[PDB]
Amino acid sequence: RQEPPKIHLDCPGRIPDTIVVVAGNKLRLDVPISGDPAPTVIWQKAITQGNKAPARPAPDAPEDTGDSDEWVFDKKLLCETEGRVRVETTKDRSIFTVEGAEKEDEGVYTVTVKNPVGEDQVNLTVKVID
Repeated sequence: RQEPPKIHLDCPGRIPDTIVVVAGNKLRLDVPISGDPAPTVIWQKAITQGNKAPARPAPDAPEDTGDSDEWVFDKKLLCETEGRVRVETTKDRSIFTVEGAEKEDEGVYTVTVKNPVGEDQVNLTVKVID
């Protein structure tokens, strides 16, 4: 009995989902969203490797090491550490402010907004500068 959730703000409906930091610096990200009063914007991460349905991308065997991820095995439940990353949802929007977004955080992310009326999704681009 509220408003339909959506990745929109007041008109252009364009959430600047872009978290950037200078490698080990205090970064703050603010993005307005729909939903009322407070929706559920979960900040998800994306490594664009190869999953979900099938796909026929371009054959570009890129030589590399392939060791950016790790063996988390179970599900990482401890997200916000004591002083590593702080992600909280404001009263009517999502905020991504982390003071340690290193190369391990760089890559791509997919934030999802949900509520009792509906749900939406979007991609967040990250970039750690030195």
